[PDB]
Amino acid sequence: KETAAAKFERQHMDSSNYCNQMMKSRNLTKDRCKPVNTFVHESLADVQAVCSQKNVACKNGQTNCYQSYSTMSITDCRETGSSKYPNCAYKTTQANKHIIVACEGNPYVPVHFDASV
Repeated sequence: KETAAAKFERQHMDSSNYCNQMMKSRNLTKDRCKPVNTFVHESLADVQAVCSQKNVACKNGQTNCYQSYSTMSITDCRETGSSKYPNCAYKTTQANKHIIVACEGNPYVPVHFDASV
């Protein structure tokens, strides 16, 4: 099956409409309407480099989270009120914020998007 890192790229990388395209193309409206999702509009290498940046606590209490030194452009997709499966409707939203990701493996790469700050 896909690796967790591969899953992170599919669900979160991308180098109130835009979302509808993306939540679909990335297979996040497949079995459910995935309620919220952040896509990061920066380079793969940029986002991978965050694994060597500011070490911070993960929301689940694990210690393998990292926060980006620079702000990063990202899109938050949230699911509107009338949106129901399988016509998942999304509110595109745009920010420039630090991202936080959990990293694992050798090589040490992102495997979960934790938060943006």
